[PDB]
Formats: sequence, C-alpha cells, structure tokens
Amino acid sequence: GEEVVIAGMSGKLPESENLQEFWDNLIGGVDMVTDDDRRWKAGLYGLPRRSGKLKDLSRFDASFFGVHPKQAHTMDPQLRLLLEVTYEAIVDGGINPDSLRGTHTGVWVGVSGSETSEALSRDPETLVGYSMVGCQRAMMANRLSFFFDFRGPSIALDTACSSSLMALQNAYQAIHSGQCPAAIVGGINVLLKPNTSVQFLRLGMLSPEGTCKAFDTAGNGYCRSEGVVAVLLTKKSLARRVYATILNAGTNTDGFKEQGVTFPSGDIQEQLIRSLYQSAGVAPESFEYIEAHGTGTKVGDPQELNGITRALCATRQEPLLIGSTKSNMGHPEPASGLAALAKVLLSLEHGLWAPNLHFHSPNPEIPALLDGRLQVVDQPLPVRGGNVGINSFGFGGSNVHIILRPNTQPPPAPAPHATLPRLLRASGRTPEAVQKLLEQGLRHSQDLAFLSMLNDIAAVPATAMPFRGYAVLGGERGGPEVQQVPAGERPLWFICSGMGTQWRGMGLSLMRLDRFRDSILRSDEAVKPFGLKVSQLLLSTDESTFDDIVHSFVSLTAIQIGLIDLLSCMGLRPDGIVGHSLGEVACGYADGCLSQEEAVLAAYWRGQCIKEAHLPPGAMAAVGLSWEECKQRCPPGVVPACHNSKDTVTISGPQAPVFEFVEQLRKEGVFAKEVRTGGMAFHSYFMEAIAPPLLQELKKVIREPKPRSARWLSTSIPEAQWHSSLARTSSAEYNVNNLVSPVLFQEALWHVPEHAVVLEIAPHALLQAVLKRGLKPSCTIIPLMKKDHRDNLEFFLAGIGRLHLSGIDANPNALFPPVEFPAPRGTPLISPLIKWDHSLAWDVPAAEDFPN
Amino acid sequence: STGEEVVIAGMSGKLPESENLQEFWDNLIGGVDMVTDDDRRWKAGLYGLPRRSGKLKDLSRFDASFFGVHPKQAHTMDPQLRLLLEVTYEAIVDGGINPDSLRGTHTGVWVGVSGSETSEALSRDPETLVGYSMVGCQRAMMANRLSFFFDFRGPSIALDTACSSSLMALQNAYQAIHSGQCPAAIVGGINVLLKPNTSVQFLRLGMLSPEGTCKAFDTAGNGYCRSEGVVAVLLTKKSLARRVYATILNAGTNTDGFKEQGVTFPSGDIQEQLIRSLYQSAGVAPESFEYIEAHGTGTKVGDPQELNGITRALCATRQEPLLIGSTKSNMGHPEPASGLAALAKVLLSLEHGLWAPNLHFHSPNPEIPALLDGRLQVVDQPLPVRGGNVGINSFGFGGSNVHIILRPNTQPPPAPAPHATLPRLLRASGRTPEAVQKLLEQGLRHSQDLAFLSMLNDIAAVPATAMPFRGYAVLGGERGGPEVQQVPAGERPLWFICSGMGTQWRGMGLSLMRLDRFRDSILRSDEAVKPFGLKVSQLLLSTDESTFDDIVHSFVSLTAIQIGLIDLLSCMGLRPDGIVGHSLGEVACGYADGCLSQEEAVLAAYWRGQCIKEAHLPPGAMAAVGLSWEECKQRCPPGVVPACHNSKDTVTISGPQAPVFEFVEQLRKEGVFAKEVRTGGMAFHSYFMEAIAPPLLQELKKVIREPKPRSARWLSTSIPEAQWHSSLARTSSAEYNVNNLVSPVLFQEALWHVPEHAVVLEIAPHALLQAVLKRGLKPSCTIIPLMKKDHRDNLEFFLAGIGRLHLSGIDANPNALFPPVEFPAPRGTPLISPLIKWDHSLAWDVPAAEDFPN
Ligand SMILES: [Cl-]
Repeated sequence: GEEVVIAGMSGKLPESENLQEFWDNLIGGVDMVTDDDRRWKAGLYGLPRRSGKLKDLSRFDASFFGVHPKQAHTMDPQLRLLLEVTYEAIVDGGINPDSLRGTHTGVWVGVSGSETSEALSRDPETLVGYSMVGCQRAMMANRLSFFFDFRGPSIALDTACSSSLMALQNAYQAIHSGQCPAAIVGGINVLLKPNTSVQFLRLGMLSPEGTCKAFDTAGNGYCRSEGVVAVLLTKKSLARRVYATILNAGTNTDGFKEQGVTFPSGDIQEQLIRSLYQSAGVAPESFEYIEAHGTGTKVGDPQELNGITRALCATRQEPLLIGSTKSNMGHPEPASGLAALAKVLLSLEHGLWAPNLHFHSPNPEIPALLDGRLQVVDQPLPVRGGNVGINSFGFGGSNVHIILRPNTQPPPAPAPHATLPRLLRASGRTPEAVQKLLEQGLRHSQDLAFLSMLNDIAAVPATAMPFRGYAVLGGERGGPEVQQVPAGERPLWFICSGMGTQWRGMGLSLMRLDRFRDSILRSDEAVKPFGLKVSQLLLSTDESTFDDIVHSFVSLTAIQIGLIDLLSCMGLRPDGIVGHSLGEVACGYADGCLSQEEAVLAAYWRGQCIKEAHLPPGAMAAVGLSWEECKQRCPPGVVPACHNSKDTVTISGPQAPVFEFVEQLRKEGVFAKEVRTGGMAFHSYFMEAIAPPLLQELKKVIREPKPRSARWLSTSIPEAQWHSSLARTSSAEYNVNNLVSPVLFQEALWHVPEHAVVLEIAPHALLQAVLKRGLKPSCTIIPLMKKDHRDNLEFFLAGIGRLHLSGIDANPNALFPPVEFPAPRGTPLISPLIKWDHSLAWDVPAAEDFPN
Repeated sequence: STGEEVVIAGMSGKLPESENLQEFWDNLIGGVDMVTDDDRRWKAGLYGLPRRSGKLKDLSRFDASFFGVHPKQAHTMDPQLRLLLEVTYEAIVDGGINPDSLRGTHTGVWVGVSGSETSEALSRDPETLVGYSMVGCQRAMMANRLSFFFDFRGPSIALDTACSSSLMALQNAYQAIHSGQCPAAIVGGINVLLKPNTSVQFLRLGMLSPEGTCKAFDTAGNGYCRSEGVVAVLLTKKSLARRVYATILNAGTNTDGFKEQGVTFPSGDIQEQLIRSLYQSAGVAPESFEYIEAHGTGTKVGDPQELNGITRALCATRQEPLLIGSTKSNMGHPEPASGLAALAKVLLSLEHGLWAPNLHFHSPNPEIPALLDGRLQVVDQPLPVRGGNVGINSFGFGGSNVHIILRPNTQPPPAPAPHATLPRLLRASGRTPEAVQKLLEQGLRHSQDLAFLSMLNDIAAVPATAMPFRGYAVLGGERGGPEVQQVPAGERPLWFICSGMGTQWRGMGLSLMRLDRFRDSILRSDEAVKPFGLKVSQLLLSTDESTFDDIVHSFVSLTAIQIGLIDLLSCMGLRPDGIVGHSLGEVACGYADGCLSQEEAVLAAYWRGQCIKEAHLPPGAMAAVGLSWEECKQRCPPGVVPACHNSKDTVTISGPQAPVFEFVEQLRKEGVFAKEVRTGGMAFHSYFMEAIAPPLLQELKKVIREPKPRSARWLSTSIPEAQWHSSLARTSSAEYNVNNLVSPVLFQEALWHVPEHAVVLEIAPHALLQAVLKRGLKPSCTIIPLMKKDHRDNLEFFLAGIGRLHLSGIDANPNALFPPVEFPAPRGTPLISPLIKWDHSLAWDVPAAEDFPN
C-alpha cells in the first residue's frame, strides 16, 4: 500500500510545556512526577501524594480558534489544549495547516475521561447547553475536524491505556490503504476528579509511592499522569520532515483469561509482536530498542517482558535495549502510547536514548534482565541503528504494537547558493511568537531545510496572526524586524522608474540569483542581433558605458524586467502599475501587454532612433514651482516635461533658454537645478522628429498590441483621454507618444488608494522621496535596489521582508533552489517554537465541583 | 476481487417497549408508538423536560452466572453492559452459529457508545465506592468485557462519534472483515437515560422536541425525542454465514469539516458526497435503490439538509420515486445506537416483505421540494418490499457521517423434496426449563422449515455446566411431544452394546432405509454378499415370516443392520468409550472398534452361518431359561449346557434338540420360564459347534487376512477376563471369531466393568437386552434402545433415542443424518434471537435519578 511516516509532533506533558522541555527533563533525568496540591489536597481520601501534572490547564488562544468566551469557559481543558497541540504538530512538520483544509485528512483521538462534562452538568437549574458542545467525548475529535476543516474519519476511541496507540494504528491503516492522505492522532488525559483515583486505588492499580518503577522488583502499581499529545501522519509523498516510517502497526485482544479481565496476557502480547514483524518482513535481530508498556506492576511487568523475550530474543546475539517513559513521567493512561512515541522520536532526533528513572534491582520474575538478553536503558546511550518497537496494552486486554524505521537522512553536502544570504519570514499571535522563530532561525542560519520549512508556515493571514517579522540571514547588515500588521486590505502597486537610475555595476549582485540571471540572459538574446549583450554592459568597468543612450535604455528595462520576474516567481500580482517615462515599457511587461522580447526591443529602438538622428542641443531642469505656475512662467520654446510632485517639476527645451530660465529663476530665489540628459530635451516637442522613424521600427516590434488593464495608470496620456483609441493598447503609437509627451506622474500617484504597498521597480530607487510626497500618508514605500550598495541581493531581500511586514504574502523560498525533502534527521523541532496569546485564564473544574 | 464479501449474519436487541426484536417488529408493523410518558427513569416533567422518551422495559435483568459475574460485580456493572452481553449472545445464535466455535478466533468487537452515567453514579462516594465498579462501567469495558467473555482476539474498541457511533462501529467492522483482518465481528450500539441532567443539556441546546416526538420529514418537526437502545449485530465473511439478512455492498464515512453555520449545523452537501462516493465505488446505480433509511430526527434544519442531499445524490435520473423512512418516528432517537436500531428496522422489514411505516407524518416539510414533487416518497403506510438496494444514513451532531449500502438476501424457500417428508429430530439446550420449552415449541410451530430446525440444532451443543437444561422433540412424526430435563452432572462414558440372536424380525430396518446413510450402508453390505446369491436389502423386504429362520439370512441381516446403526452414530461424531457384544454381536463390535472393515464383518457373519449349514449337524436347540447360571447347571440333563450368562437370574442353555425341548417342557411344568430361541435348529456356544471350527477357521482366514488389535474399549464376552491379556484376545482374527461361536457368552461378566453414570446404547434391530442390561449395570447407567420390533416407525424411535442421548449430556447433531440444508437460509426463516431465554429471576442494581447531582 502507501508508505506512512510520522511527519510532525507536539505535546504538553508533566512539568513540560512543550516537547523541548519534555526532552530536557528526559535527558536530564528530571522526575516529572510531583507532589503538590495542584489538582487536590495531598493525600485526600488516602490517595498517593505523587502524580504527573501539566503545568497549566487554563490557557487557550480562544480567538485564534474562533471560540467565543462563553464556550471557551465551558470547553473541556483537554480539548482546548488539543486544539493548540494539533496546530503545533502540523506546523512542526513544516506544513501550513491551510493546505490540508477540505482534504480527506482523518482524526483519531485516544481518550478515556469526561470529568469536565460531569462537573458542568451538575446543576440542572444553571447548566448551559453549550457545555455539551465543548465536553462530549466525540467532540475531542469532531472539534478538531471542524476547526482544521478535515473531512476524513473523525473518531474518539477508548481502549483504556492503549487508546492513543490504537488511534495511531487506525490512522496508519487509513493512510496505508489510501483512504486518507494524512491524519491527526491525539492522546489526552487530565486528573480533575479525585474519586477516579480512589477507584484505581481500590482496584490495587496505584503505587502508594506514586511511581512507575518499571522493570524493578519494587514495582507495585502505577502513578497517574496527565498528557496532551498529537502527531501528524502522512503518506510519504506529502511529508517535509520525517521522524520515522511506520513499518507496521497492529492490535489484538487477550480474550478469555482464567485470571480475570484485568490480568495481562504475555502470551497474547507475544503473538501480536511476532505477527507484526513477520507480516512486515522484519527480522527480530533488526530491532535496536523497544519501548515497553512498562507501568511497573508486579504482574504486568513480567508478563510483558517475558513475552518480549520469547517474541524477540530467541536467536539474538546482542542484548535488546528496553525502556519505559512511564518511569520518567508516570502513566498518562490513554495518552500513554503517544507520550512513549514522543520520548522515542526525541531520542532518535538527538542520537541518544533517554534513560529510565527508578531502576535499581531487576524484577526476579524476569530472566532476561538477570541474563543480559534484555538491557534496561538506565544511562543515556548513543543510538546505534535499527528498528524500534512500541507496546501499549490496555487494562481491559486491548493490545497495540507498532514497528518504526527511524529516518537516518544525513545532512546535505555543502552547496554553492548555501553561501548566498537567505530571507526568513515569520508570523505569530504575539511579538514574542515572532521573535522566537526569528531567533531560532538565526541560530540555525545554515540549515536550509529548517529555514525552508519556517518560511512555508509563515503565510497565515494577518487577521489570524497580527504580528510578523523577518531577518535576512548570512548577510552583513541585518537583525530581526518585528511589527504588528496594520489592519485592512493592502493593494500592491508597482512603480517603474525612468532615466537617472543607471549606475556602473548595477544588477551584478542580483545576477547570483538564477531567476534574475536567466531573465538577463533572455534579454541578451533579444539584443544580440544588434551587437549588444546586457550581461556584458552590467559587467563593464567603464564609467561611461551608460552615457550611451542605447546602453542605458536597454539595461534599465532589462533590470526592471528581471526584478518583475523575481516578484512574479513569488506569486505577486500587482493591483496597480505606474511608469515614469521609459518606465512605461516595463509597465507594459508587468501588465502582460508586452512580451520580454518586445519590451527590450522597444527600449532598444527608442534609444537607437535617437542615436541615428541629429537634434539641436537641449536641456532639462528641475524647477521648484507648480505645474500651473510653470505653464505661465516658461519662456518661449521651454515647456514643462515631468510633473513629479506638487512642488517639483522638470522643464525641457532649447539648451540656451533653459539655462537662462534656470538663471532667472535662481535670481528670484526659486529652486532650479539643471538635470543631466546628455544634451537632450526628453518629453517635449523636441523629440517630435524622432517619432516617425521610431514609429516605423516599433510597428515591426509590436505587431499585435494588447489592451492595457485598468490596473495600469498611464502617465503619458491625460486621464481625460483614457478612453481614446491611442490609450487602449500598448502599441507602437502608445510608446512613441510617451517619448514626446510630458510625464504626468503626480497625476497618477493621486489615484493610488489608501494603505497601498508600493514597490519601486528600478536599479536605484530614485523616486522614493517623490513617492512619499505624492502618495497618501498611509502608503508603504519599498525600494528594491540601491545605487552602489555593497550587496543589492541583501537589500532586495530586506524589501521582500518589508513586504511581509506589510501583510503581503511572498515566499522567498521560490527565489532559491528548492530544498530536497525529507529534511535530514536532527533538523530542529518547530512545535516548541510556537507561542500563543495566553493572557486569559479560562475555567477549569475544581476538585470540589465533584460529589464527595 | 476487491476483498472478502461481508454479510449481516445475526442480530438481536432491546428497544423501547420491546424486550426483543419480535416485539420490536410487532410494534413497528402495528403502528405502536414506543415513546411513552411514564416516570420510569425520573419524575416526568422534571426541570421542564419533555415528558416523553423511549425507554426499555427493564434494566435490572442479567443472567450473571452464565457470564461468570459474581453478584457484587453484577450490581456494579453498567446496565448497558449487562444487557449487551446477552444481546451479543443472542445475535450470534440468531445466525445459527454456536458461539463456542468463534472462541480463540480473531473476531473483532466495535461498540458505539456515548454515555457512562452509571460510572458517574457509582464513583460519587469516595468513602464507599468500590474498585470493581471501574471494571463494570468504564467505557472501554463495553467492548472489552465482550471480547473477554466470548474469547474474541480481534480488535476490541468502544467508539464515540455521537449519533453515528453504532453505524461507525459497523463501518469499521465491515472494513476489518473486507480486508481479511477479521473473519467475523460483533457490532454493538448502546444508550440508556439515567441522568436527567443530560436531557437538560440537550433541552438547552434546542435539540429536544417539547412534544417528545421525532416528527421526521413533517412541517411540525421541531427536535428529537431521546430514547434507549441495546442492539448487537454479527457480521461475518460470506463463507462463515448460515443466515444472511443482507450483504453489505459498501460502508463509508466522512466528516463535515468547517461550516460557517457552526459545528452542530448539519451539512447536506457533505452528506450528499458521501452517498455518491459510496455507490460509485461499489459500482451500484442510484436507480437500483428501493428504499433509504434517513437519519431523520425531525429537526427543522436537519431534515431538509439531509433530504435535499439525498435528492441530489440519488434522485437526479430516477424515473420512480425513492421510498424513505425513519425509525426515530416510531421509537425516538437512541443516539449512538440509532444506526443499529434503524438497521434492525430495515432487516425486519425485508424479512417480512413489508416496509414498516413512519408515525407522525402528516404534512411534508415545505423546504423539501422532492417530498412535494413525489421524487421522495415517505413510507407512512405499510408497503410491500418490491426489490432493490437499501441505503442507511447516520449523522452525528459533531459532523461525523456514516452511510451503508445493503443488498437484501432474496433466497427463495427450498424446492419440495422427498426427504422433507421424513420426521426430524430437534434438540435444545437452555439456562432454564422455560428456555428449552420455548425452542421446542417454536420448532414444533415451524416443523416443515428445514433451515430453521437445522440452525436450532447447531446452537444446542452447549455444555451442561453452562446450560443445565436440555430437551428434544421428534417433529413430523405420528406421536411424541417435548422431553425436557435437567442434565445430571459429571462425565458420562458412552458404551455400545451389540446384541446377538433373537433380535431378528420380519421387516426389520425398512423404516431406517429412508435415511440415505443407513440405506447406503445396507447397499454396501449387499455388495459383500452378492457373490453368494444374497441381497440384504431383499431379505429386509421379504414378507415371508420364515426368512430369518435360515441362519445365513439372520446372521448376515443382523450384522448389516448393526453396521448401518454404527454408521448413523459415527456420522454424528459419536465414538464409544466402551464396547460389549453378545455372541454374533461381537462381529459388529469389531467393526465398531475399528478392527474389521464392513466387508470383513459381513463376510464373517456369512461364513459363520454357511459353514454351520454346510455341516448338516444333528438337530440342536437353545432356550431362554428363567434361572441363574449355577442353578441351571445342576438341573441341566446330560448333553445340555449353559451357553449364555445373560444376568444373575437368567441364562440361555444349549444342546441336543430332544433333551432341550423336554427340559423346556419340564421347566414350564415346574413353573420356570423356558423360552426356545430361533436358531435354525442349531446348538450355538456349545460342544456341538466344535465340528464347525475347522472349516469355519479356513474360510475366515481368507476373509480376515491381516488381524487388527482390539482396543481396550472392547470388553470380550467370548474370553474370560482372566485371559483378556492373552494372545487370542489381542486381535479380531479368524481364531477369535471361531472361538466366539464355540464358547459360552460371558455377558454378565463384562457388564460388571461398565462404569457408573455410563450412557449405554443397544445396537440391535430390536432392543432385546434392555432388561438384562438394567439388571447387570450399575443403577446410575442410562440405557437407550435404538430400534423396536414391529414398531410403526423405527426412524422416529431411533431419533427419540438420539434425543435421549442429547438429554444425557452427550453431543450428537441429528443434522448429519439428513441431506445438508443449503446455506444461506431462505429469506423469511424465523428469527432465533427472540427465542433465547435466560435465568432472569434476580433484580440487579440500576442507578436512580437521585443518585446524580441536582
Ligand atoms: Cl467405524
């Protein structure tokens, strides 16, 4: 059938708020069983004082889960915690939960108690109906399917202690047979009602010392514990991270026993173990370690270990390692299987078997312990290699056993782009949630698989995760940037700049990105017939290279096209487009009116037709007065050419009168600065003589002009004329008319809506200040390249980071070569890095809420 | 070959106002509303609750000792579990399967359950609560306790998906059987209403109808009525089934996922996709459906969501209306067990050929176009079942949906056959005499239903320690009624006694010739003697009273009949623990022991007679004499001797005709019983036989070429005990048989070794030895005759003997005597589960409404 892997995990265990703390406690030999009065007075009714308790049951990020406060207070704490642990298990696997919505993903939850339901229905006069929706057993599974939008089976099951490993088994069968592509498996247990512990006490199942002395002579019962664990299983193809592959999972039941229903049968357990390795085609000698059910009972331990010995140790030359998580944290009953699984996977990820606590003298009823066929892990031991088995046996006789093949994927071989900086983006319910992801990303900045997975889980809408951040890794000038995301819809606008943005060496830093390089090489092919190569112009060390009009027009357009291609590969589509002068050629590419070759040829012919003609000497100057003021003050022959902002306009005309006016104006104290245009009066009647030959060349280039969309605001045609036949398409005529007409830039900027995110598409963000002045103050202005910057690749990635802060989604993973999956063993855990808004404290039943 | 074919093989249940499925059906087809308004569980109207709810008649009954539960544990067991254990046993036997045959198998158990109210009531007092209440009330035990008792080793799981739980259990068990993981499975659904607080929760959620009625599909639908239910179904792969109610063509589940309307808003679009995906994957056409059992809880929002989803899934291209019904309208909504309750209603409708109608349907919900246009037709009147697939929906309030497709079993009744006129034996076992009486009475009422009787006979082999009462009835016979008795405790060794001379009678065996196995045995014996101008079957048909006066005829015919009787006993698996033969009866003993083949035994009887005849000895005689053996010896005139030691005070003498006759006459004069035997005028077991020895030995050496050892089960009557370990007594050789003819019959001597409490069968065409056996055996022995001289119908007499064998605690299935019934049983074969009775005299604890917080 289908290969089944464990793709992600999370959990809350005794004295452990997450799996990292669980591991620290395990490998540190910390006893997680405690003796405080968290749940009820110590020794109440003669109960043992010790039990494994979660640090907190009151926390729940209710609004992220769409739960109203009234329902949150009346929801079983097991469910409140399982909703968050489930989310963490999914992202732990590097999967964005949104990608599983509407799928036939299944949910199986192992659960045996409904104490909250009892507490909440105790008063008929005051009880509320919605406590049934938050506490009824089926909801422990159904509420997950509801929130995550999972449509596969949704089942809560009870086989007592083996519940959660039985959920794992049923989930494995559903994936193996092709019924589900993925599944959530959960295990939950809380200790709210002291009466329940009294019942177990009187059955003789509880140790008076509240300890699971697994495999030890002194074993006399188990210590009750709490636990909330979730695991994400998927078919191999869907996994990003793989902790292990499930080779087989199976169940049987003891059936009739002369000793009674609660007497465990080692003979039946042994048959289960054997039938599973036989049917998986696995040899008993291939096992390195077995996680025994190991509750530390006088009858159960020998039954189980002697069954393991007969099933697995008959022909083994080496001892078989054996451990029990229950010796470290107590017995979380139905959640026991998944807690033991978490200890196993964490041991494998760290290369060390965590050891048992409380093992001093071998149970004398167990020969393999005295003879070395079984070896208890009572010291941390390196993981050497081999399959792992896990047992979970219920007190009613339901047995489950699973065989795992650990993922041993080695770290990747050093690669070229690994040296390039990378962008890491993060989202979170709070600033601390974001900070936590960026900090760990920084700490593992060379772990490409880890960063790739983090980048994949960050695309969560700002309405759900209001804080965002980024960090450019492997660069020079970087540190984490975090901010709350301004609420509302934020339209994305592209501004393509015109002349004055070229500089020696421009684009060379971005050439290290394959997509940008490939775009440039494609532009080279367009101009090859004209003896030009864009990549060679960019490599030129001659400061005068871009003084040549054709070099600068072609190189500018090529770079703009390369930047638009980087943005497109991340799925960005602008809501608005504005070009300045020659920038309209790249706007036509961005709007989808011009192909890459047409845009590049259009910039070539525009410059070449200028080169092939003679024009009288012209000049342009930035004047410190309004458009209206300019039209009245301009001397004869001089005209307003660019309406950049309210108080800054560019004039164009005959060289002398221009230099004169600049003089006159400076006389009257007005700002006047001659621009350098190489003796050209662009955007004036002066260009008129270029029109005819340019129109002839462009008609051959743009054979089938396409209509400009409403996103694209023309700067060469006044708004009053937007319905004209000339403004309809990006035709040879449209492009010729741009050259001889004024740039109505400020006019277009006025139509940019509030809260827009504006990117400057240019080799140097020349228009930043003009943009700030002409745009509504609620706009975010982002530059993508800077003249002479040490490393424009880093500057560009910071801008993509700023895009993320603004609430726009752009995954930087797409800019770099795809990481190979599954991730290497040891890729850092993600679930413990997830933080929620846990400021509120929700109702939790008290010991007195139950009958006494 | 997608996988294994899955069938519903048996069912049982306890539903509102219905102690079993027969009462459930009577209520359904009779239009009886099973929802009531009494104070059984709590003061009606308490907390403003609706007064009406579906309640089981009793929650206190449980045959604790059958299930090995001590009284202290029975009082602290959830009533759901106590009831489920019995309903599970009834579901298995309902299928005509003896539960013992599933012990140790990988049979699975899935139980749909949503409440543990008893567990709450029983753990309320920390000072007094006991630990074993956890073993009888924890949710996992609802499944685990069944696996434990029945010895099932497949998966054992309790599951909760709210309303759809029990149909989800059925889907999971269908998948485990279909994929080859389990050969069979028990599927259960349970719900009880003990805690009024629970109903308050639902009331406040707006889910309960103030009228306590599920007005399914009706404009007045405003919520559901809560009910109780305990249902169990046995699923098996096709090959294991005897009865088949229906084949499951497909079963599947999906979940609503996220809904803008909230978690409890039912999604018709998702339900519709489940229905479509299932008939598409089963290769079933939507037009092939006759009827659909809708979840139909009678809610304002749910009904149209469901029925409009059904319309889009199934009614797009249908030319005929699709029938729809809802069992909830009849008995309310038993929550997790609703899927199995609906299933019971469907299967009972199919078995009776009538769709049981809904109650409370007056005006169609106006938001459902197909009810207004006739594309969907509510069954509000009983309608005949016409043919086609059936679908069943069960949707949980949390969004878990289950749908199943069934193909009804339409197997017609069997074609009239010749053997169907023969009488049949019905055996029964039970916890009480009333349980046995109930099976025999129903068997009598359906005496021509072969499949029904065959299935009843298959469930009767239960040890006496578990079912202390047994009974039988010979059906289709002239006379005879039920025999019921408590089964005497202890091991009871089975002994075969093969009689000798004096048992022959004109027409013997003719009645048994109607049984194919007996007839076939006789025809085989005919072949052995055909070369000698004899045909056993023709001697049995002879109307000549002198036929058996010829010793060859009588020897051969007796042996053949005893062999035929041994063959009938062997086909039922009976193996004797002891064997004693009388005179020529020792030949059949050899066959029964295993040392003589049928042909050897028949040829041995032939030669014994023919060699005697061939010698033309002087006239001899034998006579049954009412004297002890010793008392006989001293009154035995010269030439006359004691030949057969039958009992303490009765012996057979043998000698010269003249002196035996004269001695017989003087005996009658002196008031003694003197009865001359029919011996072809010969003196058997006497010196007069000595001249026959040599030629007989020569013929027998050719017949018995390779003697075989005589088991220790076989006590010799021709060789004194002191010599039982000699070489002659070792094998059934030519010498052993020659010696039998020439030596006395030490019958009484052998009888002394028969142990106490033995069950003794007389293998003979006429049970001549009954009184001798009574006298010579310990008084604790049961003596059973198999044939009687001149009986009107020895087939009936033989079956009544097989019945007596059952009563004694020995197992012998009479089904093996008759042609095998073809399985699956015909549709309509009477239900068995309702016929099962238990020892329900005690009343066990049930929590009271006041045992919960108020
Ligand atoms: Cl035999």
